Amino acid sequence: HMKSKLPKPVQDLIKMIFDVESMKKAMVEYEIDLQKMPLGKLSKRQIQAAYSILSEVQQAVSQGSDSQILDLSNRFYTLIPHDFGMKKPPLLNNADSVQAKAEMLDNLLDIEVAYSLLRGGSDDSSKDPIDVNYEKLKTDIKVVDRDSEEAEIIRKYVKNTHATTHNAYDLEVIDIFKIEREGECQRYKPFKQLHNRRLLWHGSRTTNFAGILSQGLRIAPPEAPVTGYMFGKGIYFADMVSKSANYCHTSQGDPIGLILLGEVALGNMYELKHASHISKLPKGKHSVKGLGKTTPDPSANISLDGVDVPLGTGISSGVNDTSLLYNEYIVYDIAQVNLKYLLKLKFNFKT
Ligand SMILES: NC(=O)c1cccc2[nH]c(C(=O)N3CCNCC3)nc12
Repeated sequence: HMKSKLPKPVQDLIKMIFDVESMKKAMVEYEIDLQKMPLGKLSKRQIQAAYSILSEVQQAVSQGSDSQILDLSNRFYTLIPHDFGMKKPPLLNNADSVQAKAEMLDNLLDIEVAYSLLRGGSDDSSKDPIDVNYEKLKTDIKVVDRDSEEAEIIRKYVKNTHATTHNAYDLEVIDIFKIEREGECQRYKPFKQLHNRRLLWHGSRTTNFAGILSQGLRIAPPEAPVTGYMFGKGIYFADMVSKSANYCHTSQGDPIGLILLGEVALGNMYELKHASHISKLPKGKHSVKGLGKTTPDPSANISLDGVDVPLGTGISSGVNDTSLLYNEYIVYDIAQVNLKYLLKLKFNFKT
């Protein structure tokens, strides 16, 4: 092929995010039987069906037996086949089982999106598949320059917002990308001047990123158990990098991961200290803020292109009986997000 004029870091990202082996590795992390549910047989409507049964299991857990649960648990396993041999699989009987399986389903939705891009489209060997797969993302991706001012600001956000309680690892920023999803800026125009616009982190495993870049960040579908997510079905962001970095699910067997910096239009925040599973905000509120014990120093806020960047080192927030060690941010309409950056990070595990 003609060999691709994309910059090296961008070609590496495309390799990373369309890796079919990482998709399969992720599936077997979730205990899915690839003999019975291979990558190419994944489909939205099976994932959707599974979501509803999970919501049934949610229903039975909300209202309390271990015999009247069994059937609901088993129906779940009927829809997404797991790998337990001649088995009896573990019973899905508690709220943690519901969270776990809804996190998995999230991730299969995204893997299905990624694979259907690979398997939709045309086949032309004289083009570089790197270039081809780049187009499938409908996203402009540029390398940000190590000496630029935006790079300085970003690396400082990373440097100052790593929580002491996440010191099992640290982070090097390998590459910084400026990104522009096709049509997102149009989607965002209603919110482009809203008060309380913040630049914030969103972490995800790297197998989600083709989906994230083609579709944007999304809300979990109506079928999904709202109980599966602490503040219900929104898009979750953090102001401490390590908090969002933990959701990369990197480790000593895959130390490289990807994290986002989106501009998020929070406006009038509904502030909450504990788990609250809602599907609409109260009238007048635009977002939820889960109140952390620690917060970036509000005195060190700093503007990058007229959007506040909360990059001060963590101080006490003043909040007393909160469930959350760190702030957390949720919006319930996808048009309130404009993705701006993507970092590739190297995690040094000190263990
Ligand atoms: N994705 C994040 O970086 C993130 C940041 C702050 C709070 C969060 N809470 C969650 C969260 O629990 N999720 C659960 C299932 N997948 C969507 C994300 N993710 C985050």
